Amino acid sequence: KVFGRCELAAAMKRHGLDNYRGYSLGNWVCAAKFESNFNTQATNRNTDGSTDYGILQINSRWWCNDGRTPGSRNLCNIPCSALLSSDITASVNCAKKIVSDGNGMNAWVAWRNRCKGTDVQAWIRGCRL
Ligand code: NA
Repeated sequence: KVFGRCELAAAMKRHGLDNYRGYSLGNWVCAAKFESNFNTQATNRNTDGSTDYGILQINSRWWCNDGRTPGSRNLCNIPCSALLSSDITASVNCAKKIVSDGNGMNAWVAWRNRCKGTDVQAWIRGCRL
């Protein structure tokens, strides 16, 4: 599913991402924009042979099982395919674990490079939340 910006904002808020670990909703929407362009089905291969899955490009190196990332962990205890569903519940639950790991949203390199320090409130502008 390709979410609308305000559609994804509402879904993230419903699932308790708004101000989770102190990150405002706009941070999460900005991260999803640059990770996936709001596409739940987004997959990208990393140089290390790990793969990033779903709206928040969660990495098989640590967080989900895809069976093809040698030496990897599955800390969200989920198949990486569950991160591609039209229902973002699994992505959000796993994102809560990632952002709690000690480096906050710096875990998402595209958040650090493209959202951090910017006017992230713009991403929820005009949304009925
Ligand atoms: Na894994």
